[PDB]
Amino acid sequence: GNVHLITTKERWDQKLSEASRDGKIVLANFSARWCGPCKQIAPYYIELSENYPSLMFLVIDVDELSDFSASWEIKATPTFFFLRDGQQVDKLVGANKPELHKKITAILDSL
Repeated sequence: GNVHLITTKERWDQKLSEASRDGKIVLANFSARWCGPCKQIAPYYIELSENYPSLMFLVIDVDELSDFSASWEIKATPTFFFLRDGQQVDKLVGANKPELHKKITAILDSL
């Protein structure tokens, strides 16, 4: 059960601490419940999370964390950030399955 749903600024702040603790890169999926391209990739994202234990997979519910989201300047859903210690290593706007998988692949070998 490797995708964590973030609903609170405290739970975000906790999970980022854990990943830092363990030298994991955080994949954050800023997405929405009633969002069609977000539903489209949601099972793929769970499947990815099973296959890549050295990434911490988060989903950020943008309807719930609306202020935190404006702060990350979310302009479309889903939006993905790869974060190391909070610094963006990469970013993907949209449910693009191939592209997401390629970014995970690239961040994994090298960083």
